[PDB]
Order: sequence, then structure tokens, then C-alpha cells
Amino acid sequence: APDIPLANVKAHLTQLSTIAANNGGNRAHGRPGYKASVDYVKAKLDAAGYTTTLQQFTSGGATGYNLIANWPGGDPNKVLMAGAHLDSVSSGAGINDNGSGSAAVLETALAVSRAGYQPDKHLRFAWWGAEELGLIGSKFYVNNLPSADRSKLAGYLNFDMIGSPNPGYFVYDDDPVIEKTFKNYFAGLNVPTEIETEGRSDHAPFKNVGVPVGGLFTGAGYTKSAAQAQKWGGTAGQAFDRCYHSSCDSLSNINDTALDRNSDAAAHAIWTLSS
Ligand SMILES: N[C@H](Cc1ccc(I)cc1)C(=O)O
Ligand SMILES: [Ca+2]
Ligand SMILES: [Zn+2]
Ligand SMILES: [Zn+2]
Repeated sequence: APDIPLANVKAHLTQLSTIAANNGGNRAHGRPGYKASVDYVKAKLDAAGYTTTLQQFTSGGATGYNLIANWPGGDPNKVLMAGAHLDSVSSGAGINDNGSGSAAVLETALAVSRAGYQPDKHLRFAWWGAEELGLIGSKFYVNNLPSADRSKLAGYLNFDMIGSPNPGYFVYDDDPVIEKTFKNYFAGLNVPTEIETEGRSDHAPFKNVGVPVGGLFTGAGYTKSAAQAQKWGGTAGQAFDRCYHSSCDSLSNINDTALDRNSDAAAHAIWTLSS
């Protein structure tokens, strides 16, 4: 897999931050900052050669969107998906939650094109709408995915909050092959990981219908323990993300090392699991 350039990931976050500032301070469902986020991500993918689909839904009386990006080629009967919700709460720009996962998934998708990669499995990336309303976009996607296509899914990889400023390194303990792939990457860095327990994100609708899932998380409102600070640094007794769902979830609310490591791990897993 290629090494995902941290600066490119950060640049997507800068664009999402400006989009929020230009649209009332947020990127929330039903508000113009969300569709503008979709338009940014979609244009990058279209230019890179993806076949993109805007999947529209209505929730709360307002139109929502998922952005689906299929990399042409690969076995139609073995589809590997990776995704991240692209909406924020309305209090702020949602840069860690979840610009971080959105940007890492986008830069991984662009990296496939830059590398000239032809995965054996068909790759499909997703940016979900309305996660903050209760997983509404990912539920809509799974609910509208015919059973014959659901059975073609080899896995769904989720990235929701992966740049927390006081990070832990949590790996979902779901499908064993996907979990092993992420843990192996972190082992190569000599960075310990722990099982995610802090769940409720967009892998749940996939998990609940039997699709193998996994993912990465760096912590939210829970406090980092003394033992977690000893293994990962940062500040014991402070939240992993002190700006969770806040107006201060801005460009300053990112740990660059965690963002880099989790972006690189995302690419490692997508390459490994698609051969
Ligand atoms: N508000 C949730 C926080 C959250 C993220 C990831 C997991 I796994 C569990 C919880 C979000 O949108 O990121
Ligand atoms: Ca990197
Ligand atoms: Zn989130
Ligand atoms: Zn959230």
C-alpha cells in the first residue's frame, strides 16, 4: 500500500473547515455546509476516475445525501467497502468528527488512482449523510441495497474520529481478518492498540446484516486513563476529544500523528483486503 501523505489529508480538512465557515459554521444534515462537503469530495473522486453516485434520502423533512464512489473494475462478486460519515453536528465544523475519517477515506481513494491499482476485489467508498441523526444515511444505504448485492460485500471498513487531539488507538473487535489487518499495521509501527468499546457508527447497519466489518477510532468524550497515557502519551484525565460535538471541533482539534497513522492504516487495510 502507499504511504498516505498527511499533508494531503490535512488539506481536505482545511477545505471542509472553509466550507463550514462559508455555510453558517457547520456541515450538518439539511444545512448547506453538508451538500457543499459532498460536492467537494465528489469532484475530487470524479476527476480521479471514480464512478460516483449521489444517493438521496429524506429525513426530518430535509434532503440528505450519501456519496458512493465505485472504482471501475475488480470482481463484482467480491466488493470491499470503506466509508466515513461526512456530516457534522450543527454546533461546529466537525473536523475530527468526522472530517478526519472522511479525509482519510478520500485520500485513500485518490491514492488508488494515483498508484494505478487494480484490486482483485471491486472497491467502493462511501461518505454517509445524517450519521448524527442516528446513522440515517448508512441505514438508508443498507436498507436499499438489494440482498443480492449485500451478499457480494466482502467487508465494510469504517473511519469515524481518527484524529483526536489526545488520542488512543482503538481498533474494532469485529471481523477477525479485518481486525488482524489493522492490528498488524500498528504492530509494524510499534504502537499498541486497544479494542474499541466507546459501536454506534456507520458500520452498525452493515454488521447487523452479517457484512464483515472493522474500523479505527481515536476516542471521543471519555477520559484517557493513566494507563492509556503511559502507552500513548498525551494527558491522563482529559477527554480524548475535548471538543467532541463542539464549536471548537475545528482545524486545531487534530493530532497530526494519529491522523497520519490512521490514514496510513486505512490504506494498508484497503490494499491488503482487496487482493
Ligand atoms: N458521535 C459519534 C462518536 C463515535 C464515533 C465512533 C464510534 I465506533 C462511536 C462513537 C460520531 O459521530 O463520531
Ligand atoms: Ca503517511
Ligand atoms: Zn462521528
Ligand atoms: Zn458525532
